Amino acid sequence: SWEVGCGAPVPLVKCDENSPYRTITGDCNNRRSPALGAANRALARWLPAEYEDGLALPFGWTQRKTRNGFRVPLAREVSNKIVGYLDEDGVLDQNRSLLFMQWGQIVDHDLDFAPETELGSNEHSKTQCEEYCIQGDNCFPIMFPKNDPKLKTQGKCMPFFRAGFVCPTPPYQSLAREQINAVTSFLDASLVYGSEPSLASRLQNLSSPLGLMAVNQEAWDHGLAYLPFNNRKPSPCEFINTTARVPCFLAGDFRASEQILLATAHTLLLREHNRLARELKKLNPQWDGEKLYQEARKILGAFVQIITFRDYLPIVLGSEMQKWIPPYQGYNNSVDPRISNVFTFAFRFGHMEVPSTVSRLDENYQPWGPEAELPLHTLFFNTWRIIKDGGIDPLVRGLLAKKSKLMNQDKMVTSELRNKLFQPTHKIHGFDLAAINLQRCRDHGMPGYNSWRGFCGLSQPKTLKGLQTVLKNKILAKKLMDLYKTPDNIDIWIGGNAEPMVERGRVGPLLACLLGRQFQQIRDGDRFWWENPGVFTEKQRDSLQKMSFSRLICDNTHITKVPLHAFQANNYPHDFVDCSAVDKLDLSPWASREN
Ligand code: HEM
Ligand SMILES: *[C@@H]1O[C@H](CO)[C@@H](O[C@@H]2O[C@H](CO)[C@@H](O[C@H]3O[C@H](CO)[C@@H](O)[C@H](O)[C@@H]3O)[C@H](O)[C@H]2NC(C)=O)[C@H](O)[C@H]1NC(C)=O
Ligand SMILES: *[C@@H]1O[C@H](CO)[C@@H](O[C@@H]2O[C@H](CO)[C@@H](O[C@H]3O[C@H](CO)[C@@H](O)[C@H](O)[C@@H]3O)[C@H](O)[C@H]2NC(C)=O)[C@H](O)[C@H]1NC(C)=O
Ligand SMILES: *[C@@H]1O[C@H](CO)[C@@H](O[C@@H]2O[C@H](CO)[C@@H](O)[C@H](O)[C@H]2NC(C)=O)[C@H](O)[C@H]1NC(C)=O
Ligand SMILES: *[C@@H]1O[C@H](CO)[C@@H](O[C@@H]2O[C@H](CO)[C@@H](O)[C@H](O)[C@H]2NC(C)=O)[C@H](O)[C@H]1NC(C)=O
Ligand SMILES: [Ca+2]
Repeated sequence: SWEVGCGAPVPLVKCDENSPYRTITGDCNNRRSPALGAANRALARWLPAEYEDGLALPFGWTQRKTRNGFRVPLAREVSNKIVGYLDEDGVLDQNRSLLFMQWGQIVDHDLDFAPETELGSNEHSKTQCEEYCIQGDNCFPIMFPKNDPKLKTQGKCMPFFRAGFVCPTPPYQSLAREQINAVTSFLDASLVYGSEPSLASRLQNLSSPLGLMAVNQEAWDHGLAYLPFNNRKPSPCEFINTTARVPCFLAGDFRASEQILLATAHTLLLREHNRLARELKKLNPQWDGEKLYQEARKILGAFVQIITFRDYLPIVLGSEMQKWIPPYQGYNNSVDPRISNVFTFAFRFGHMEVPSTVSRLDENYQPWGPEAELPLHTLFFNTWRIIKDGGIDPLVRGLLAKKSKLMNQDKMVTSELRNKLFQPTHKIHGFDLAAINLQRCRDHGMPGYNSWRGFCGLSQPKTLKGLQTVLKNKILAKKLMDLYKTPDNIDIWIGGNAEPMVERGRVGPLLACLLGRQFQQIRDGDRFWWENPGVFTEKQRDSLQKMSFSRLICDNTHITKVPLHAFQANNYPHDFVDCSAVDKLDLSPWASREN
């Protein structure tokens, strides 16, 4: 017995079989088991879920049931006590560009999404939850602690709605609650093309057979493209400045306009597609609307994979890279490519990497104008700033010249995300990403810190002093222990991120294991991995290794000076070489001789 069946509410179709192109939904990747890795199926479970009532109610819900004989602390008090700080000076990561943070978020959005539950295209629950903090059904309010300033000016709580879950929607039972992943598990650039057939089509330029992706028709950027605007009303990017009224952008992933430096990357990517498609059409003039589309689309997914495995992972895992992700050896059809529920929390380490301001630089990399640097919190759902204040360039240069925040145990998440986050549904810039992350662990039913330590074959501290040694911090260890009473109860997000960093890495032992594990699996489990023999020819592969994030900027914006290594901290102008000195992608191996 297994319950095996539940293959209900999800998009299904026919396996094109032998087709050299991925499906949009990720179906048909694994032949013997066609729905592994597909958008709209449950997050995988590496360990059984731990819910309050065994089946679905999160810990903290019933105000009188303990977890291990103890009351779990309030998300927001774990925030106020451990995650907060006030001094931004000293905080910058001395050897990582602001693009280090930015790439983690693009990869993240390619791999996982647990959407909120709706049940109201009008309903008093999307307002009985915000107005009265009444816990009930999918309303699971983040209550304020006594002494939280936010009591004085905001209300009794921050509203929060539980995540969606497989099988039906309505009030549900039987099995443990399993959250949905609305995105494909494969590094396949789903964030650019969509994970659904319908959204995928809307995105395309289908008025002409050049296989181009739709581009905004209302605004231009020095004759270079922007993403289309969204039909969607109401529109939070609009609500952010009623005078400007500039809507959010339409991309293959819905979160694209969360912040300005993420809308920027989306737009460098769309631009890469269209570029690829024109170039390809020149070489092979008989190719197709569809054929141009898929071929450019296959080059792009190779891109996201190569920069990810070659440039970004080696510097997150550090010395632990070799031990979790060994060198590639071929597609293994038994490896399970599905993104695990815990990964979507482990991958939240990047939160502690976001700094507090965003800069715009002019052509010599000098402060563009008088209001160059801005508080991150005015940039949530802000598109009016790209469109009406210089477009993309001034904002890509800041990504190469400025630095990510460094995780630090006494400074974890800047207040910009911690006190001032705009959620695209509600009205204020007053949410807290840290508390939300914690409340979210609980909703998704996560095993505690020791469970995962156990999982990764690392010691499990049971006492103050043990916790002190693992964390190599006396004080942090003391706060955690005062809020939680036992390490067994420490939520994985805050435990994972509290560990000191492995050598040359930017996460700890627990985090290197869960990430390292996930990445090995999605590479080993992907029939379309770029080095998978028979997916690109040997000469195409040789061409694809020369790609770099720098080139991408050269070919797609008017920046003429860039770093060679783009994730490392780089000083202008010593570290900046001219575009000409940067290897170009040689598209000639994609030539198709008819006779
Ligand atoms: C604003 C937000 C960011 C930048 C200023 C930001 C950044 C990151 C980075 C750098 C990540 C990894 C390197 C990363 C991972 C994931 N985040 Fe994201 N994030 C901002 C805002 C949010 C919000 C709001 C959420 C949702 C919180 C919730 O639980 O409802 C959020 C989530 C995630 C996430 C989980 C995705 C999923 O599977 O649902 C990451 C892996 N971020 N962020
Ligand atoms: C800032 O971080 C840089 C990130 O890698 C680092 O430079 C890199 O140092 C590592 C070893 O710590 C080396 O790893 C490389 O080894 C050779 C390149 O010579 C390659 O064959 C490997 O695949 C791998 O890339 C490199 O020597 C170097 N890598 C790069 C990309 O240049 C700097 O040392 C850091 N700066 C400081 C002072 O901390
Ligand atoms: C709402 O969005 C508006 C932009 O679409 C923005 O107003 C704009 O911003 C500044 C003023 O702060 C102006 O920039 C400069 O414009 C002219 C040059 O042509 C100068 O002479 C001015 O002195 C000024 O420095 C924009 O022109 C201005 N535009 C309009 C129509 O008001 C608002 O700032 C946004 N408000 C919020 C709350 O974010
Ligand atoms: C779809 O593609 C066509 C072909 O590129 C676009 O039409 C061109 O767009 C630009 C900007 O308006 C102009 O040079 C011409 O108006 C068009 N040129 C040709 C060859 O006709 C069209 O804008 C694209 N549509 C969308 C929605 O992005
Ligand atoms: C592909 O990976 C699978 C999945 O882990 C491997 O299957 C294992 O086979 C080994 C022998 O090498 C056994 O020790 C394990 O108990 C098996 N585990 C599972 C989960 O099946 C397998 O090693 C790999 N196959 C190839 C040819 O690389
Ligand atoms: Ca994907």
